[PDB]
Amino acid sequence: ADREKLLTESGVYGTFATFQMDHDWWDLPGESRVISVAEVKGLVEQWSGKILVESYLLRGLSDHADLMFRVHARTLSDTQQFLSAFMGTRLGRHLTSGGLLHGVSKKPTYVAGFPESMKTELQVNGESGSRPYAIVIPIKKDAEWYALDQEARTALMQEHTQAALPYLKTVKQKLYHSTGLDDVDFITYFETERLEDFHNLVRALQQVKEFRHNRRFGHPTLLGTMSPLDEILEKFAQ
Amino acid sequence: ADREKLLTESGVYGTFATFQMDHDWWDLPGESRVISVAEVKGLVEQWSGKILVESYLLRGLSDHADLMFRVHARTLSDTQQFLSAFMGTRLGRHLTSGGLLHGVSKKPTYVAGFPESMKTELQVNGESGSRPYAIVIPIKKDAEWYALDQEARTALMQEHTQAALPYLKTVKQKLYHSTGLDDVDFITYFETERLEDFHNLVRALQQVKEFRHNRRFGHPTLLGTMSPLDEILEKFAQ
Amino acid sequence: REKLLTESGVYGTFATFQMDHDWWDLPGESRVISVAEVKGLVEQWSGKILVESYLLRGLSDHADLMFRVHARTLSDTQQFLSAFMGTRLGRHLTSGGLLHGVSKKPTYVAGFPESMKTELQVNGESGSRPYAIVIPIKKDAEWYALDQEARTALMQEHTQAALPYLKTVKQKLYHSTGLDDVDFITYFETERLEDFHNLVRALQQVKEFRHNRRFGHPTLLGTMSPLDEILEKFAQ
Amino acid sequence: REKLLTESGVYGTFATFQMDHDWWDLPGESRVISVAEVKGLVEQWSGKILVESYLLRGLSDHADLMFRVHARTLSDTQQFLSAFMGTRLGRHLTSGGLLHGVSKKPTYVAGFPESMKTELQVNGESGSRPYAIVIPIKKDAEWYALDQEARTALMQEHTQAALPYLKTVKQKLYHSTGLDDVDFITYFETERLEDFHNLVRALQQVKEFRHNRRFGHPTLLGTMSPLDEILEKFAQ
Amino acid sequence: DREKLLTESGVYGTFATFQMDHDWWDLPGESRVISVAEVKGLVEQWSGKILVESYLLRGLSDHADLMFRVHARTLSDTQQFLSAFMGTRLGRHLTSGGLLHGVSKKPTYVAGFPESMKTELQVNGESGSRPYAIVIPIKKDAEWYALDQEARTALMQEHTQAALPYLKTVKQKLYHSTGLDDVDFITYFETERLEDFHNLVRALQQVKEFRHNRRFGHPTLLGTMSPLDEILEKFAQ
Ligand code: HEM
Ligand code: HEM
Ligand code: HEM
Ligand code: HEM
Ligand code: HEM
Repeated sequence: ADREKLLTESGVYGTFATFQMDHDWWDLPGESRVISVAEVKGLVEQWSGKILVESYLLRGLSDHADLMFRVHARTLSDTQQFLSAFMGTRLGRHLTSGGLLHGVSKKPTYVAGFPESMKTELQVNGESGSRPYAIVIPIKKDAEWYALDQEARTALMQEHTQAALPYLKTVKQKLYHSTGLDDVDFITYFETERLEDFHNLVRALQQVKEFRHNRRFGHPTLLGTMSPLDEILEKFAQ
Repeated sequence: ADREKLLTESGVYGTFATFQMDHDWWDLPGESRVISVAEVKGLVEQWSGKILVESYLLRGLSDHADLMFRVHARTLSDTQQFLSAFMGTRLGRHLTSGGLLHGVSKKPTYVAGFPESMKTELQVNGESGSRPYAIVIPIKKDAEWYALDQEARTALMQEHTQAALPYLKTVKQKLYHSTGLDDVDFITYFETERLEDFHNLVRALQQVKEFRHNRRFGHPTLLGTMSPLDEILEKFAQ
Repeated sequence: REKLLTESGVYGTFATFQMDHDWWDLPGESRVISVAEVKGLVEQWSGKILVESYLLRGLSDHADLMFRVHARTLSDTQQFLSAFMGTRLGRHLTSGGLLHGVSKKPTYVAGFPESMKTELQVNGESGSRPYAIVIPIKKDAEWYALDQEARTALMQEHTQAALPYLKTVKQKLYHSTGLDDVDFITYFETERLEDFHNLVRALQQVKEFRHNRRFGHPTLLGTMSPLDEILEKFAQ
Repeated sequence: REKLLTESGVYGTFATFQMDHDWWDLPGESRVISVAEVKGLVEQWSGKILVESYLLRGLSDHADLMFRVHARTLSDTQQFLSAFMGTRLGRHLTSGGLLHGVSKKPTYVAGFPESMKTELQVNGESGSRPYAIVIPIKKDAEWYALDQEARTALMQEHTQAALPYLKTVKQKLYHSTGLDDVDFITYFETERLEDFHNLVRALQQVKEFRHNRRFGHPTLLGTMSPLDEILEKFAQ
Repeated sequence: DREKLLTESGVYGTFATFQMDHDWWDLPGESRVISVAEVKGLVEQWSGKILVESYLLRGLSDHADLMFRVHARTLSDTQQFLSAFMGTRLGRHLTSGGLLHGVSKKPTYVAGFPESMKTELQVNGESGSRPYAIVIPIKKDAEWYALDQEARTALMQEHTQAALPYLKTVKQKLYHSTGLDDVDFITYFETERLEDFHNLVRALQQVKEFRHNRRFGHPTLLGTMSPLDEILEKFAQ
């Protein structure tokens, strides 16, 4: 019910955690693993009041990673507890952590200075689909970007928004402000049924003048499929 | 029969996976190894209906690698399943991944604006030989490249193509558009019986003005021999 | 404790550790005895150094524990850290970070206008169990070429944009050149991260930010809880 | 053999290996049997390739042994190297870098003065068990942008600075572009490392050096000796 | 003699760092104490051709426990010693963590300095017991080597000028390392007061030479100087 209270509202932290599965996990008998999966489900369900957790299968799409959590929380302290709890699970004890990025979502900064025609197009909701592809791209702006005045950056971001608009219907997007919580300024999240559209989306943004201000683009670029936690861990049950 | 329908048609994703074999693999008794090899062979044959898998021996040609998969599929979802099954396999659980790159094939962008004399020579298929050397080079363009207009880049790529033409008869080439699926913009793939030609090919392309725009060239530069999957896995028995 | 967190000439070390998998393969009572060994080690050193504990687990990747050790002589800090890694607990820890930084009298403060000076004597965030952020910084070559005046001016614009955060963000600077691969170690306590997030974005606008060659890497983030509260979470 | 160390069209492969900890857990007798397997494999391949060995243990970090393998085709080098790492000894070896480079007939020497051409025909240093250095090199985009005359002139300046070291430093160059991540592989033999050192700083003065985008990384240093004596030293 | 390696030129200097495995603590204490005794002798057995000094980097430098500063007239001898050491039972529980060689030479630019500066330079420095020790590798940019002998000489005089007030509290040593590894220089320092050593470096960050340092540190090795036995004693129980 309060699902969207975290996915859209501001002041909401957003955390990306990646995990890789150890070798010993398959030494466990199939029965012992199926049980282990249930412990996680409950931990998530027990935490379903304070946070929100969505899972993605990165195995075979992203290098050196199997599982990613997108955890929403009113405070990062709560996410700290959950991740510690998750890694304390018998399943989690057979997981080696592989990267962690936090980012708080905020109300738009440059959109207000856009054309009223452009503002409208942005209210085109996007792509709402079941089990879509998911992409995560961290970004760091160069010192030059921050030196610019508010009007200049606003105009640059209008050029940014303009090139992306014809992909709004097929590519969902969300932005996390990450500066000061790690080594990145932004975390970008995307959902798509057609990866070819998302690709064309990116080269289209390679055309704008904004791209040259990106000191860091990707590294790592997390690609994966979106699916309920049960089916992912089920694939780990064999 | 259904084979060439993927290697030439557009919309076909192409995935490159590299693996290295652990030390613990040789601690395993031979009997355990022969079964592990057998588990892999059938699984590949089991997946021969939805995708295409070719194997390459990087052992002794590429550092920290023994095996490379060139997997073609209309959807990355299928490739994700295959790779996940493969790395869960008893052989695969003794494999460490060493890079993973996706790239969708596309309809040529600059060829249409070429001289008709150049277009024709490009339609020359190339040299078809058995068990050739294979090189894979990922490439990332600098921010300047994407800033240029359609005419400048086109002229640059004609200068590119021009230097490459005398190698068409001895070097097969194919290009995958990779931006947004990982940390690279392109994936280049080559087959040749003559490595000395491939070398001369590259320095010839080092002279052109396009080359200076490659922020990343190689890293890693994958070299290997092309051969059936059985023969590679055969070497891990004994 | 005030002698070490305030005075100059007091070194500050930042040790980061991550726990092994096979630590959880150890029987539950062994972890208890292990934890009990560490407290006695810190206690025997309390008369020479000051050890503060942090919990990076679930906030800072490839990290579980962080120490902030203060000592007027770095030798004392060396004996301790080798001993901690010698302890049964420490033999199951892969250290992944170690930064030293001495404290010194302010360089560019006296040059500042005294309106700003008085605002720097203003208390600051006095919180309990707050978030903690450690950022290492390396200046470029151009920075050190600039004369004192040109640099003192740049730190004025620096101190300026930071003033609205002084009450919600605690700060401490460690001079770290020639002890590791960074020039400065910045340490911050705060109950509000969005506040601290603002402080950085605000500081990104000054021209002094241009002269930061290495910014972050790694950017450590965790909660500042007492030692026992972190070690009790380990035995389970 | 000498038809391979000098003729053009000859591929040259550099393989580095590090010895595991588990190898020394093995009793001495178990190793000697393993050593014997390698000797035969080399002799079995002595028809299609040529193999020279180097002791990097204690001179280059994270390395004990290096192979310099000459062959007209890399496939043969591939078979040998794949077989070698399958050897009982090779199953206790972790691979540590691999660089190929085909030898070709000189490009710029022809445009040199005959006074310089002659001095280059001075064979070099022939010594027993000399030091050996291997340096991979990548040229910047600017170098390849130059037309044929400047590079020719630049390499004449290169050759000029190197001449007083010909009698004490043997050298050979491999064209490596397209087979890995480097453009060239340089190989040197010298009884006097101090000579080789003075040689390198002498070449740091020329205008060519600035066009070297990548210089070394890794820089392989080692001693040259028969394969038997190296492997024997890995015994007991 | 004893002194022929710490001052003379043509003497190679090698820096080897090692980290201690986890399996080392699986061994019973006495078995380790014996291993310590084995190492002591190997050093003394080699005490004729080379010189070995040891440093504790455990808890001061990341990912390192022990460092050797080995001086030898030939690198071949140092190669043998390290191979024996890493083959030693203690050494089989050691993982190597970086290796840099550098030959000491007679000064290149000092001759062109004022004798007022030369005199102050003849002050050897501070000889103290168990001082801190710092190792900083350095690589100069291509621009530096493009400069003529006079400019570089003047730049190095500016370097020397800034360092002088630290001569009495900071010992300095320079190794010419180009061609033996991936660095051009290796710098070694001893001081009882690290606070002095810090001020020394930012003072040297002001000069125009510093911008020519393509690589400065990476890694920057810090540690304590002490006899090999007392260091190894800590690796026993
Ligand atoms: C349909 C796709 C997209 C749309 C509609 C879009 C639109 C926008 C808009 C309106 C903003 C302003 C938000 C604000 O006021 O702070 C923004 C910010 C941003 N976007 Fe996107 N964008 C899209 C795709 C992308 C992609 C593909 C990337 C990176 C791979 C990206 C990275 C960023 C970053 C880093 C910012 C913050 C810029 C800054 O404030 O410095 N966006 N985008
Ligand atoms: C050997 C024969 C080769 C031929 C016939 C050839 C031809 C071409 C042609 C016609 C294009 C235009 C693509 C389009 O129109 O959309 C192209 C693109 C490209 N080629 Fe090649 N090429 C060859 C070798 C190579 C090599 C050796 C490399 C790199 C080592 C390379 C790297 C690339 C890259 C990165 C592009 C992407 C163009 C872009 O950035 O937009 N090619 N090639
Ligand atoms: C409430 C927040 C902050 C306050 C009140 C503050 C204030 C100051 C002041 C007054 C100085 C001058 C030191 C002196 O005179 O010796 C200084 C130095 C410095 N600060 Fe901050 N600052 C704040 C936040 C930050 C942050 C967030 C960072 C980095 C992410 C930072 C990095 C530095 C650095 C690198 C220096 C020394 C630069 C140099 O000497 O070259 N500060 N700060
Ligand atoms: C006694 C010492 C040396 C001699 C006699 C020597 C001589 C030569 C000559 C004559 C050439 C040009 C041959 C041709 O392509 O026609 C050459 C090429 C080259 N040398 Fe050396 N050289 C010496 C030292 C070095 C060293 C120390 C290095 C690097 C560490 C080096 C790196 C190279 C490279 C990268 C090229 C080819 C560059 C290009 O073709 O773009 N050389 N050498
Ligand atoms: C502490 C007292 C120091 C003194 C008295 C001193 C003095 C000198 C002198 C006289 C030379 C000339 C060498 C020659 O003639 O060949 C020299 C070279 C050099 N020193 Fe120092 N120095 C000191 C500290 C340092 C420090 C702290 C560093 C680096 C962190 C350093 C790095 C270097 C380098 C890289 C060179 C060789 C530069 C080149 O030839 O390109 N020195 N030093």
